Amino acid sequence: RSYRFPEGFLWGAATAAYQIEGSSMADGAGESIWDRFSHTPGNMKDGDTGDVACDHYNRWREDIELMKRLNLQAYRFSVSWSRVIPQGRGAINPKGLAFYDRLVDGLLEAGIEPLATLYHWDLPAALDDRGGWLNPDIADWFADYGQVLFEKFKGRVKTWGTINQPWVIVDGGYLHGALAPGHRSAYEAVIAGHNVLRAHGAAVRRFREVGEGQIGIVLNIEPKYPASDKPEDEAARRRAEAQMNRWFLDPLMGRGYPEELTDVYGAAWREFPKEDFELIAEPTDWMGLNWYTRAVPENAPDAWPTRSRPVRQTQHAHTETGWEVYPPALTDTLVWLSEQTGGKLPLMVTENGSAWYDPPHAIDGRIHDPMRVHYLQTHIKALHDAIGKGVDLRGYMAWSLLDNLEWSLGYSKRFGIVHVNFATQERTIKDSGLLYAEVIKTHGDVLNT
Amino acid sequence: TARSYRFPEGFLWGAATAAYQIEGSSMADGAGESIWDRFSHTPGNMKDGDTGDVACDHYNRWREDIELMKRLNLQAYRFSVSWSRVIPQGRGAINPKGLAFYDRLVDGLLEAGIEPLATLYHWDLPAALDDRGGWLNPDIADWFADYGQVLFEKFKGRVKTWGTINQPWVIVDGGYLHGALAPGHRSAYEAVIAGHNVLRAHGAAVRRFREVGEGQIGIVLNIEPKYPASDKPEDEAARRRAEAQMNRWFLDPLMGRGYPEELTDVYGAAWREFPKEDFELIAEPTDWMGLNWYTRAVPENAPDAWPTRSRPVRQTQHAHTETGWEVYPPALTDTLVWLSEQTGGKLPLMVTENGSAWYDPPHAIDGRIHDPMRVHYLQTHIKALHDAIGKGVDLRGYMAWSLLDNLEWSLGYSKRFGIVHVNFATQERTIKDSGLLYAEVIKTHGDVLNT
Ligand SMILES: OC[C@H]1O[C@@H](O)[C@H](O)[C@@H](O)[C@@H]1O
Ligand SMILES: OC[C@H]1O[C@@H](O)[C@H](O)[C@@H](O)[C@@H]1O
Repeated sequence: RSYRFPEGFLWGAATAAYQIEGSSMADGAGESIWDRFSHTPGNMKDGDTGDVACDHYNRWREDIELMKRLNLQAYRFSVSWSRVIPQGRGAINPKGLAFYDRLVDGLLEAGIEPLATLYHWDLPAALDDRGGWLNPDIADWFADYGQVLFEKFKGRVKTWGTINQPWVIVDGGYLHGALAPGHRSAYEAVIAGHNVLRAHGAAVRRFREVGEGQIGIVLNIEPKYPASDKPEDEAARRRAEAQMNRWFLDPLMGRGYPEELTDVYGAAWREFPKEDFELIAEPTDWMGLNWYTRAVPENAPDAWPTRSRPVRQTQHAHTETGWEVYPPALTDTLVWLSEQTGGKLPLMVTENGSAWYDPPHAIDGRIHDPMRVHYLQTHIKALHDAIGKGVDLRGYMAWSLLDNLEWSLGYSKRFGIVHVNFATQERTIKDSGLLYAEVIKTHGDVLNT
Repeated sequence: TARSYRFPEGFLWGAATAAYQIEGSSMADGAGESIWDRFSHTPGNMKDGDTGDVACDHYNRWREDIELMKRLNLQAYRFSVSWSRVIPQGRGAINPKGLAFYDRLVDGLLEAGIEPLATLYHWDLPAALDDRGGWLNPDIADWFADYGQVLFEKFKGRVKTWGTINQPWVIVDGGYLHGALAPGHRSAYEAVIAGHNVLRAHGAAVRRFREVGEGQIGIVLNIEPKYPASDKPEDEAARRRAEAQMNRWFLDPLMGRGYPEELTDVYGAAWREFPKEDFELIAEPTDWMGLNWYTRAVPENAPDAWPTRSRPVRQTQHAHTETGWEVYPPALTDTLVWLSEQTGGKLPLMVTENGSAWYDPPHAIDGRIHDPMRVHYLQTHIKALHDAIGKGVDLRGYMAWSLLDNLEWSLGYSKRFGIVHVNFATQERTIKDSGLLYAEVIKTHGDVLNT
């Protein structure tokens, strides 16, 4: 078997602003929802915050050198809205925007394609105080913010993501409250999901007016497999699938919301103006897939609101975040996504990776992470399998370039292919990163044998 | 001591309720969704899954309840208006059917000889405004003033005593700091901002009342006095933090004293400085002030008890109500003296809520409800009011919380504060022994308490 990838297939690594940057008040940056959330007791594992993180705002030069050592062809990163427009709407902060301006120039100088994400979960607190994703005006606030970046980086950043993972934003931030802004309401979740979709479409429209390049959304899909042949379990599987995988994809594709959501959300479900769905389905140029695992849901009448719960798949390895390792499901998901998007929408895996225990410091200058290595090589082979089945896949970004703050789980969950000692800020390339650099250099051939 | 309890001329006796706790009919006649409609229909938030969807069915049954007021000899009825009934989206269109309910209620009260005492806000923000940030959005002061105007004009000459905000501390401490009440946020950052905007909204409503209203307007504060747990300095510092956060946070800015210095210690990095013009707005002169009072606390140091780092020491020497609150009537006298001092002695006060929760059976027994501890609480706390008047406090009335057993917010129907029992299975009302005594207190203007 040859694992050589297609001509032009793009290899990179990914991060997010709050998870790596630190410097939360630097250069006139505004407060974000995560600045508040992480400083509230009880919310974060071990009381961890992103105040320092990987100190990447100050260490970006060294990190670009690391990218070159890994042979990266692209770097996927998010822009902190609060840095650029501290009050969310109104005055631009030139100092905060300058950080991204120098970063982007550094990447281009290194021969690395900059892939920017507008929103990776760090709403400015000033907009949260005005209702955040619950305020329908956020579509316009978000389009205006996007315009700042589309214009500033015109001709430099050519591949743009609007929203990273609408499901986590809404399920975590509004439905269950495990993530900022920490609300727990089905009523709110329904509305916030709708405004996230509208903001995406408004940003795409603004991009057509002023931008240059290709724009799209980034979704996470967690494929749902049958727990049994019982009808009540199939219904549970459908509910879980509708709420997690189809909630955003169907309206993006012009199919309206899944019918199952009226069952899942009950009296919290709402209907919206027709014109909203035209906005939401504004044509995009590509779509990103964030992918990590599958689930096997069974009926669970007390598991609000989907009334489903995953059955632990004890036959397989599980990561430190408790996610099953099952590479065939990545191939299956790419195939499904290709079917659902009509097969003519270019796809990229914009995040894939795995968390395993690593010590807090390098040992003899190394970090040996054989299960992360195994996950990496088996999932990249699964990608190649998907390409062989007609999926128009154009790139792969490893989550993550660096160990970082895994949101409410804190620094306890390491996804980096490069280790960060959070005490010293020393970076150490892990064995997974060493392998990945060779996958890129050989364009996959290293996996043959 | 030979003690007598006749009250001053014109001292006003009544009972109090709040819209969400009694009305039911949450979607009737064009009413808009409120934050409590959402909160109560979210699993885990309410004891037993109780909601206000029906409550005491007062939206339908209000005429019966007015007859009950008459049997109690009430001179006044303190009630709240549901914002989202009157202005379903919080701003914009006024709902005439929703406003008509309060219109008929006010006329019914006047015809019965009962003074209507209306509260603009008793915790039921329209959900359309919560979706725009609710008390975190500075524009809420203006939205609230516009809502006030609708009522000030509609009831001009009929409702003459007005309350703006019922208990800022409960709204913010419960709704934004700890999340136990709607809208269920848990953030010191948000609590600091919400408290400031609740104050600004009060000030804006008073300014609007000066322009379009007729009568007397004021805010209603809850105070829970904090007493020393020990002689340890760490416990006195804890007492000061608890007292600043609960009792002075709102009162000091209302009186032009700024925020308590202790709040920088309690809220730390969540604390914010605000523009001077805001404090001008907050301190807009009022005509009267309401005190909601139930109990005291004896705080000790508790480093893990966020954010005040204090916790109450159980006072096992005294009775406690079903809500776990100590029964200690001298602290009512003490608080009224303190509040009089801390308002300069020139602001008329009324006790706008006072009362107690005790177990009652779910149905009347031979047409009665015998509630001797609620009777005890009532008569000893009314005496304590009289003691405060004797110390020079300008107290002008007393409203019993509550006219009716009702939905005790997130504690549900399990905590009964009524002087009238409600059988929630049948909607039958039965005046309790506490209500029967109260009726005689009013009739005798206190004299019954002598014997
Ligand atoms: O949970 C692991 C990762 O999941 C991804 O979808 C998110 O975009 C990352 O921010 C996150 O760290
Ligand atoms: O908790 C007992 C009572 O406290 C009062 O201060 C509130 O205004 C009522 O709504 C509540 O039922």
